Amino acid sequence: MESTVNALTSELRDLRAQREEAAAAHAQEVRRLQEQARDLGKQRDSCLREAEELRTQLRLLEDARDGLRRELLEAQRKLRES
Amino acid sequence: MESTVNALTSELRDLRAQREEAAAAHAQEVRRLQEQARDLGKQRDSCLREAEELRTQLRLLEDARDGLRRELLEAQRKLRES
Repeated sequence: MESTVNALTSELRDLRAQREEAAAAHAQEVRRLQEQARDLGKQRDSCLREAEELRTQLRLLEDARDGLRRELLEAQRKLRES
Repeated sequence: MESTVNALTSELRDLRAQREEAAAAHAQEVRRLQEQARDLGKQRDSCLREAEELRTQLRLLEDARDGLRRELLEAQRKLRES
């Protein structure tokens, strides 16, 4: 019965080696995807900070532009009435 | 012995079942992590788009502000010469 026992043990050890190597490859892929997520989240939060500062500057610039538009129209009124 | 052959046959059925279950579990976990990376990447991209749009508006409105200020000064000058 030695050959049958050897054949079954061979199959069991094949499966154990396959399992160990599949686990190693899976751990590598999981770590890669986890770090990808952490880094995309950091890029996102950083851009969010930049966009907040740009929005602040745009609010102030929009207000300044609007006031100069207003004042030009008033100056042109005075030119007409003159 | 029949006890050793049947023990190995039983262990083999269990290990093959575990291999199939693990392959599906690994695929599910990777799929979940890949979706997380896609979610975070879309969040990052949307912020990048907003930042680009803000930078565009800032350039357009600085041009407009500066021109209006020049034309306000010139309209005031014309009124003094009127």
